[PDB]
Amino acid sequence: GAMAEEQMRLPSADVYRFAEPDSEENIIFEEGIPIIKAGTVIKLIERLTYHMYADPNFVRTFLTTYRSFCKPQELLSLIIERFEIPEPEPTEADRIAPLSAELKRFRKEYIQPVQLRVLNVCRHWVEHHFYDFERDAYLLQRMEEFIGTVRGKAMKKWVESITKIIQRKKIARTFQSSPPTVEWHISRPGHIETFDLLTLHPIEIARQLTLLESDLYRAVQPSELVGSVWTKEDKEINSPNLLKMIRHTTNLTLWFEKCIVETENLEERVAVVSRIIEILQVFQELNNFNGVLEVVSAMNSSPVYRLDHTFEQIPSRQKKILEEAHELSEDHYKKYLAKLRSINPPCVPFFGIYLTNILKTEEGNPEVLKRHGKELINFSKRRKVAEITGEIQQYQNQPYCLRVESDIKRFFENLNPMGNSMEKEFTDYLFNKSLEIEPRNPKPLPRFPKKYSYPLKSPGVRPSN
Repeated sequence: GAMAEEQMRLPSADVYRFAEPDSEENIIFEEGIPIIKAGTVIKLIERLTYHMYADPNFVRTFLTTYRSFCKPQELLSLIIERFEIPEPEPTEADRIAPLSAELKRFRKEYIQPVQLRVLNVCRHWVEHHFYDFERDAYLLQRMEEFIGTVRGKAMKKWVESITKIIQRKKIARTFQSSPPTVEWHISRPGHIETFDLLTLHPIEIARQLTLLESDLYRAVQPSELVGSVWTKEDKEINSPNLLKMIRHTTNLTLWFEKCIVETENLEERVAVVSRIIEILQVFQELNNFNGVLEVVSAMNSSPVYRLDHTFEQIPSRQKKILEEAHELSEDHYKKYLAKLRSINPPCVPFFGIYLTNILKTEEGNPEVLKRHGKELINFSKRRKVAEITGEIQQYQNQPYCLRVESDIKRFFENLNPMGNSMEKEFTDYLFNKSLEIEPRNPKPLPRFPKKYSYPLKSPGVRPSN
């Protein structure tokens, strides 16, 4: 009948694997274009390059998330296999001569569509995920060999499009208004040896940290966050921008804490804490939420939070600024999310919430769905992770109208509060320091000598003008 003639126009299973019929043990749909919930890798590949229509949302999401279920080498082999569609046997009259009625139909309404879909996938792959090819030379060699063997009229427009992108990527390996004057306090321009928390201008500390954190945020690719690859063995290769962002947050947070608890003299320590709150204030003015929450993290850390004698001397206005910042996180980040959505560019989003929500998604949904004793890759799980990475991306084109100061930038890039200590070791030391500088009751509060020989008064956070 009509379904048999439809199916038998497609190639048989013993000569092509991507044309078995859809069923409940190779593909499930979640509910226009149908949105795939789960399927076998062969079925995903089929739909990724489906003949009947374009599916830009599925291509995008697949190429973002596929490494969580299929290696790049495997994916390339599977799309090349998908591309090499066999033609059916001829009829008796054609064999003798050729009319080729059904064969010419098959080329037009199946082979050519599917092949154009494969090239589209190849183009999206090299354009948006070239890193796969940077990390694997043989993969690139295979792609270029494949693309250079593609023949036909329709193809050359694609083959030239793809080849130009590849060459572009091999070769690939400002201010709209006046930025404000760079601010200085005690440390003079160029006197890098005296650069420190209290000697640089707090306005400029916040500005330069904001530029640095903006660039780090903007560099994170979505695939660095898929399948929790940043917590796995090849993290340094798969998640290098992500790791740089996380490492910066750790180092800055711990450096704030170190600055505080290593200032043993009470009065000086109050000046340190106060200065850090002023930096938070400028982060808030810049909508660098990432920076705001780094300060909140340090202030709420075990070593710092317990310093009641220090916080007692912090003016009420600064306590209130710090409290409002901590409030951002309360009730599953309700105030933070509302604020993030209400502002205009530029901003730096709080990065940690993405990591937290991605990990909850990874840990809370199964890798596969089981139907009829068969395992289907859970694609909705990948799509949810991709949607969270999509939120990240929507804030990645927001440059600040701030001038870089190269020496201050370098100072923050090179922070290493931990030295040669492991983190746990260092945070235990911070807490023991906290105990030394403000002992638990009923132990008396000792006095400690001053360590700073320059004035402690802040220049404030109002810029010159």
